[PDB]
Order: sequence, then C-alpha cells, then structure tokens
Amino acid sequence: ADTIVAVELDSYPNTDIGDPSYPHIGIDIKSIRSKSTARWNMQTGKVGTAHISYNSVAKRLSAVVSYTGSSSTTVSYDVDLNNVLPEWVRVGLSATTGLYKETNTILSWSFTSKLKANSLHFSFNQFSQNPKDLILQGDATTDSDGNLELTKVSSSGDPQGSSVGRALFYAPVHIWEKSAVVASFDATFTFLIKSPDRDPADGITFFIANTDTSIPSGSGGRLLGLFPDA
Amino acid sequence: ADTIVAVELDSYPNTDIGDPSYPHIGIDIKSIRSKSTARWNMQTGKVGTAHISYNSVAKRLSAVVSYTGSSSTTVSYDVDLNNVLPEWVRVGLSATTGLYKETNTILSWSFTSKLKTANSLHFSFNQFSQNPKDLILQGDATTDSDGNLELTKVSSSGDPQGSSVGRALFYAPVHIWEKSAVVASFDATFTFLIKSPDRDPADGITFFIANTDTSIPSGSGGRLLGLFPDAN
Ligand SMILES: [Ca+2]
Ligand SMILES: [Ca+2]
Ligand SMILES: [Ca+2]
Ligand SMILES: [Mn+2]
Ligand SMILES: [Mn+2]
Ligand SMILES: [Mn+2]
Ligand SMILES: [Mn+2]
Ligand SMILES: [Mn+2]
Ligand SMILES: [Mn+2]
Ligand SMILES: [Mn+2]
Repeated sequence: ADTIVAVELDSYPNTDIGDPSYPHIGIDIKSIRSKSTARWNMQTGKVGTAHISYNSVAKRLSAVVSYTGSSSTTVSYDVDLNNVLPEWVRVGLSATTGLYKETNTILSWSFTSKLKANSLHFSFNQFSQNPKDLILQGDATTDSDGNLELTKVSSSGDPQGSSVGRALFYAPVHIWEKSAVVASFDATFTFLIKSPDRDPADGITFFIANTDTSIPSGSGGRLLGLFPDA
Repeated sequence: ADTIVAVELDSYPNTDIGDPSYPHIGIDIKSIRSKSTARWNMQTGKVGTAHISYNSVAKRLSAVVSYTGSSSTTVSYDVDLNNVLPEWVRVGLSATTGLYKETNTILSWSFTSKLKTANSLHFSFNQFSQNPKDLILQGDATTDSDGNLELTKVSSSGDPQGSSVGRALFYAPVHIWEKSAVVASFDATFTFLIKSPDRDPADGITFFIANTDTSIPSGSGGRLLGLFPDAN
C-alpha cells in the first residue's frame, strides 16, 4: 500500500466516510479521512489557485485556495512529515469524478523542494502534448489548449463521470536526509472546475507519495485516486 | 546514433583526432572534434568550477572554467541548438580515463532550463547521496561516502583507475524547445576535482545534452569521452 500525504480540494461531501457536510479542503496523512479540514466556498467555472507549503523546522503543513475577488480558504496541520514519508518521493496531482462529475483541469503547476542545499524545482504554465517529464496515470491527459485534464472530458470540454487520473513529476524528489538541517517544499497549481451537475464531484489533490506510486484499485470517486479504502 | 552537444574539459591532447596540442576546453556539436576550443591551464589537484550557458535569442553557447585565485578559461560558439538537438533531452556529465588516468570527481552540479512558449526545470546538488534516485548512472559512475560523484572508477583508497568511463544523467527529461516558442535558455554549473598520479592526466570531463534515451556508445572510451562511437 502506498504512503500518501496530500492536500485535497474535496468538492463532494461524502459524510459516510468522514467528510463534513460541505465542500472542503483538507490535509490527508495516510488516509482519506483528513486530519484537518476547512469549509471550501467553491466557485465552479472560475479559475482557482492552490498553494501548499511546508518546512521541517516549523513542521506545519499549510494550504490556501483562492479565486480572484473573493476571500480564500486555508487549512493547516502540525505534523512531522519526515516521520510519515520516505526520504525519496514523487509528487503529483490527482482527481476523480463518480456518479457526479466536474472538469478537473490544471492550467499550471509548480513545485520547489529544498534540502539543507540540494534542490528541485519545476514550473508548468502550460502542458505539452506529450509531457515526457510527467507520468500520466489513469485518464490524465493534456489537451490542445495546453491544459492538464486529470479526468476525462468530451471534445466540447464537457466532463464525464466515473473517471480518475493523476500526473506525477518524472524525477523523484529527495525530501530528507539524515542530519538535514531543514527540508522544505511548496507547490502551487491553478485549476478550473466546471460542471452541469447540481453537485459536482469528486475533487482534486496535490499529493506526495512513494516513488513507485500508482492508482490504487477501487480508489475512484470519493477516494480521489489516492487510497484503496476509506 | 545519439545526438550530442557537449562542453568538454579535455585534459589529454589527442592530436591524432584534432585536439590542439595542450589541455583544453571545447564545444562539441555532434562530434568529438570540437567546433571551438580554448587553451585550458589545468590546476590538477585543485577544485575547479565550470559554467555553461545558452539562450535561443543570442544563439551563443559559452562555457567558462575557473579555479580560486587564477585566470579563467573561456570558449564560445555561435550555433542555433534548435537545429541540432531534439525538443526533449536529458542532461548529464561524462568522464573517462584511458591508458593515462585521473579522478573525475564532481562535488556539485546545478542546471536550469527555461522555455517560454515560461516553463522551467531547475536542480542543484551540493552533495550526492549513495542512492541518487534522481540520477541515471551509466558505466562506472557512482557516488561515494563523501557525497561526491565519481564519474570514473577510483580505488577504495581514492586512487584513480584507467580504462574507465562513466556518466550521470538527471532523471527527468528536459524540454528545451517547442515550435513557436518565444525564447529558451539553459544554465549549468558543476565543481570538479581532477587529481592524478600520471604526469599527464586523461581523459576529461564533459557536460552534455543528448537524446533522452542516450547511453554510453560502444568504443566511446578514453579520448572519446564516453560520448561518441568514433572520432569522425
Ligand atoms: Ca468527498
Ligand atoms: Ca582529448
Ligand atoms: Ca514540437
Ligand atoms: Mn474530504
Ligand atoms: Mn508559500
Ligand atoms: Mn535551487
Ligand atoms: Mn514542456
Ligand atoms: Mn578535445
Ligand atoms: Mn522556475
Ligand atoms: Mn539527495
């Protein structure tokens, strides 16, 4: 079973598995049952931005999601990630649609990791047709507009249900080493969630996992393509 | 047949294949016979620093090698790398030894690529782990307990060995160009320590850019720096 650390943008309330009764963003530490969550005032059809950051001294994983012209949503959790994650990891984005759907379009994504100092940084303001520097899993694809469509969309751009997909950066990341003075990382991605459904689903996540991580079987829908069970 | 673009720190003069008659640094475009070279006043036993840069507007690949408290060595060559390299590549470092030898120790390596279609990739190693999962080690290349990358074999006692070849490629491919892109550039730097028991150290170290699936060619040892199958 993979080891997962993620920040979820949960658009669909799955109260039968721990979610609060409303769209929310949360911090998941080895389980879909977020250790911390904050109400997320979604704005489908509007481009949002998510920023995630962490450093080994403060030991506080934080995330902020926002849209232009509106107050943001933030969430944090005190945790020693070096204790949870292996020294080497791959970082990525995931998304899923189930009975209900939504577009899980990524317009841009950047990540920076520093180990005190060695470093890894990448930035995509648009994605290439054949992103050789990305590992596409499931239905994840990049469209003609240079955007990353984590889940299946029609020619018109209309979302489809029962879809799952993720994109991991090709190169493993060394997030920690013995005696390391300080290790830190931060990620940012812009997204566009659209949907005809009264209640869109299921969400998008930025996650960090073991380097050989793959879509767990039965991880569709509410499990955001990250966990095998609830 | 890989496509190679490299900046060579040629410590051994092989005049039989076009090398000038003195240690030198050079810019190689699909051939070991440098398109441009400059005399390299080596400081064996001293830590050196090499800097390589290029951008699609200026179209001038330049490299500078220096040591603390000494005059630097520079070499340049005008060339549109878009007419040579494929759109996706892997970057790396190579080194070899032949009858004569030398340590080809890399103490640090950084690289930055920018593509304004601006997308970018950047990595830096101030030390290397024993199990560098973000590096593709080829040939004899290995990282040591000191955290340094030994491109070519060195005895457990630190003494270099001849007839060795090794390379280290960064794991993720690099997108250096795309049609209609506005501008693209890359920057690379690495520090190295070349030590030798031989009056004439050989054969050299290089920073190269090649097709993503690049591998050490057969017969690329010694004077071929682990980059080419022949000296054509
Ligand atoms: Ca949910
Ligand atoms: Ca030579
Ligand atoms: Ca192209
Ligand atoms: Mn949730
Ligand atoms: Mn930040
Ligand atoms: Mn850096
Ligand atoms: Mn690209
Ligand atoms: Mn030469
Ligand atoms: Mn950048
Ligand atoms: Mn490392």
